[PDB]
Amino acid sequence: KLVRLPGLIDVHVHLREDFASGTAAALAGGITMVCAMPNTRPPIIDAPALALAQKLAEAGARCDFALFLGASSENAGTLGTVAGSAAGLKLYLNETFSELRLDSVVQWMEHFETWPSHLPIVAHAEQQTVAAVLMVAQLTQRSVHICHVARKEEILLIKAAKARGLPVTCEVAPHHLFLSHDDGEVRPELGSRQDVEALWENMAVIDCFASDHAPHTLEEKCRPPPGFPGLETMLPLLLTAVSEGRLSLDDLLQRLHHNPRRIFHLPPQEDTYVEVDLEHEWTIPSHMPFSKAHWTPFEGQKVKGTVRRVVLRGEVAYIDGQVLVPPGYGQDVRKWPQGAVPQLPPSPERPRR
Amino acid sequence: KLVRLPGLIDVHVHLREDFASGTAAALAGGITMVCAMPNTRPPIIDAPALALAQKLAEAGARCDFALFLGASSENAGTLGTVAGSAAGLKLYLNETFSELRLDSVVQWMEHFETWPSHLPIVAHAEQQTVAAVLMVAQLTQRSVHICHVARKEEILLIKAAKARGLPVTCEVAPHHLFLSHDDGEVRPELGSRQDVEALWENMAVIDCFASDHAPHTLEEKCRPPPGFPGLETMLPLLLTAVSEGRLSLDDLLQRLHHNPRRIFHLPPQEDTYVEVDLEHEWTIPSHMPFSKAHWTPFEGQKVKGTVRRVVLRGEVAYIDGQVLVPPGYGQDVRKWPQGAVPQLPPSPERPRR
Repeated sequence: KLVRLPGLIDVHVHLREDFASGTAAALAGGITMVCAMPNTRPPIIDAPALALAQKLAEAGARCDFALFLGASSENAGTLGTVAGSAAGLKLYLNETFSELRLDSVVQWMEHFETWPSHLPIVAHAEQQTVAAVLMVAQLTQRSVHICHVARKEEILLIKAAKARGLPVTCEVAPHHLFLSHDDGEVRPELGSRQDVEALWENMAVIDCFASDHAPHTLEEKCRPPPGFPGLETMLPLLLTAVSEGRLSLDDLLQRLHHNPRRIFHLPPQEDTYVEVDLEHEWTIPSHMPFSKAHWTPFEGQKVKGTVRRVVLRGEVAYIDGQVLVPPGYGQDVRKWPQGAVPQLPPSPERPRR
Repeated sequence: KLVRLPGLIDVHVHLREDFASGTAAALAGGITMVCAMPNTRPPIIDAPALALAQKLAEAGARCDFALFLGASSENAGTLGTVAGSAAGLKLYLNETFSELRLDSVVQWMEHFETWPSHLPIVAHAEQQTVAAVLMVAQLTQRSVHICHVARKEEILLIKAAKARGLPVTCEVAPHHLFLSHDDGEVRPELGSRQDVEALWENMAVIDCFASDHAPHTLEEKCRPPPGFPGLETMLPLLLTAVSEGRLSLDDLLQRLHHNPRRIFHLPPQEDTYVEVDLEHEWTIPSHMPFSKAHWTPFEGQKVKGTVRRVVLRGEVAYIDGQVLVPPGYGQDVRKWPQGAVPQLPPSPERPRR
């Protein structure tokens, strides 16, 4: 007997893997909407790059999407006209490509001050950098979302900030819940067993799950790029945990549906749902069927939970190992009227002619 | 004609150079009270180490002093009984000796939560670490003093925090005001010309000057220890700047007398003053007369300003190239009744017998 879930949302996906293959992997993982990161080549750090990327996504995407803009050392104060068309703004505050490297905390402040106040900001921030960006958010009187929290240190800092009523949310990736040192390159590095246990213990503090799908081939992992492929394995791993009583189905759906929607102001998808079989036990293979990454760090893990069918806006998009919607079926949700972020009137009545 | 100054205070001095030679250098630099750092060998990170260091200082010091305790990964919550006898608590948040290394921002939080709330905390914090420790201070609802601010990035962050009414103070060392890249190992690294200019432009943001006197020999600088010797050169450099109109005499005395007193609750020194000659032009030699460091990064700089006489508690302590008070003349100011930090009653009326 199948369980019907709403269309799940992954707010942290890297596609350079193209839009068509990445979104195929998404659908096979029971994900119907993705937010794609700006650290492409070239990176999405200005209006022309965003415009091109949006059209490429519209033509190649099989599920729905929004595209992030990336903060650079040169673009603060220049993105205001296109900001509302993006998922949000992403700051890369630790190791990154020179194009996205910020030289100084004053540059972080400039972004927080110039980016429209009603639109999302995500920060890749590890260890003390979480504390640093939280300070910038407070100084500029706005919210921030922290991605791939991986350490006890980080989740406890975020917990302390929430206890003081600060507007911070966060996400955790499956490899930081289901892999550790014992078990391999990724940023944030895999944590210790104590880090993993801390993340589970503090599940109440975690607002979202997101894959941080980063589809490098082994030839490229083995000057190592950070990241693991994860779109096809995320939901099966989490369903296994649900079936073991580690979290509830509702806990899962808050973190892969409701909280992504409300933090990023992502719209509902009409006639969209995912059917899963909670009974089927299987072993994760050396590589999953869809991602061009062609490897997975979860190889060998036993899981219970499989995506059987995905319906997206009234069409069968995925069934039992086959994706049935073509490249281009997917749409930019920021272009839907219900996908615009609500805003106070910034900041004709009497036509002359 | 001489100018009489009050007894100047250097709140950032490393003595392993012993107490007698370091305090001789202090007096020759017109400094009558020093706060000595805990990064000795062994470090001052527990009650027995503090007790021994206090007696060694009492026996060797030629000027008055207070000793910092150092935060470790093991001593949070253990220092409460001796905390009030120290200058304050110092956290080393960037590169340091393993003994003083803190593994996680949660350890910083633990120190901020456990150290008595009415007593000083100083943090060595560079670049984003300044933002991180400021966040910890806000989360724990208390003040923090940041040492050796060296970069435009850092002083502007502190300026922004002050504009939001946050309880933060800071200090700047002379090498960060009078040397730059152009001109050599030290932490914080020497800044660019733009960093130096930013510090001068934002003098209003700087609460204290302090030497960060770190008396390594060249044999040890040339696994490089961070720091420069600076006790004997600090005041002459700053007097030169005063004579050039870069800051006023009052600006200088706020930063080397009044603000050190009020941030660290250091007591007045009775019958104590420093006489300086503002007319004498001289060139800083390859090494100053007193410090065992036996070198100086300011070699070759022309200065105008010389310490002629220092009187400490009614005795002539220094005159024209000779220190006249013996090792042991100096006292622990935290033992003076006026040197205790005021505190609400924590936290006999009816004798039984």
